[PDB]
Amino acid sequence: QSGDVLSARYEIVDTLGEGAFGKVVECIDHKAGGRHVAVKIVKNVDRYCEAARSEIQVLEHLNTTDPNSTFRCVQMLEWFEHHGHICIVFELLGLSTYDFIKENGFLPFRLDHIRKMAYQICKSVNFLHSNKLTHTDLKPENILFVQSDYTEAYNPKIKRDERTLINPDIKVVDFGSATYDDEHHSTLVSTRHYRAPEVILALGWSQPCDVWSIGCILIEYYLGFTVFPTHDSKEHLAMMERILGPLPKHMIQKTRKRKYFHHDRLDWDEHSSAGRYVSRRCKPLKEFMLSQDVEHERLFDLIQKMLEYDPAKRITLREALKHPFFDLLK
Ligand SMILES: Nc1nccc(-c2c[nH]c3c(Cl)c(Cl)ccc23)n1
Repeated sequence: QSGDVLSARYEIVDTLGEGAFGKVVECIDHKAGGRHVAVKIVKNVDRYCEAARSEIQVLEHLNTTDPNSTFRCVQMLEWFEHHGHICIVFELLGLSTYDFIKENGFLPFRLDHIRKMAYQICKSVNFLHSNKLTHTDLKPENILFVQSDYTEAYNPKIKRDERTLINPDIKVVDFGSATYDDEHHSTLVSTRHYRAPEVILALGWSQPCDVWSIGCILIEYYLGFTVFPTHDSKEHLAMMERILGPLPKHMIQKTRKRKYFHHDRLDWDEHSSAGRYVSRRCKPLKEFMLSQDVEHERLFDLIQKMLEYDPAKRITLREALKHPFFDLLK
């Protein structure tokens, strides 16, 4: 579809992203002096149409409450229909945090940049949480840099070139799954590696599932890889138990996912092949730390609080925003 024109002004010139829903494309705006925008074009299929309409309602709400994007939600500029596809026009951002990492060879982000990003992500999502919303699908692909311009220097530690962002400011995009407190809550939310245990065990969820997702994101920014390299539910839980300890008993008694359990324990053989895989790749959380200095212990203190098993006990983003890890921004 490169070369197509939407609503008589937007010429598609590139693909920015892609998904279940359809695609996001970079367009030239022939009616505003040729400067560039992003456009999400949704598939002409019911479930994606409905999500898109819902996204539009959330964006109108958010953009009216915070017209200047103080809280770092993406700004919708307009929306329209075109060959029965819903099209949402956004301010053009830069690469996703996922793509920047990949482009850098999976080198993790420096801790100073991680502090700034984490702050902005928690500030953004806390704004949602303050307005009776849960995002439900937070992940690095959905956090984008405002500008992804970088400098480059040789790093003798690693013996190769590396890219450092000029400006690490982010925005949160994709409100297609975002859910108000009083609306229907889908059975299964989130992308698997960022999915909270209440979701996996179908106990119901709310704002705390986003906090778990953020915890998972921050680990990835720090390591450059997931700690949950899995595509199977029961295995993902064995990995949790290896990194965080046993699942709380009350969660186990409440769940109807009885296939995952034997007596009141995870039905998991450590000596099986999958057992060896987990034992190889996963280890107690604090063992992933790359240094012992206090900045690192505090990041890890936050992470651990975000990866509390019981959503009732998990840290809230209002509490996260005052965590000591954030003081070097003051
Ligand atoms: N570059 C840019 N600038 C503004 C918005 C977007 C954008 C909004 N939603 C997106 C989704 Cl759901 C994906 Cl998967 C990829 C990009 C976007 N991207």
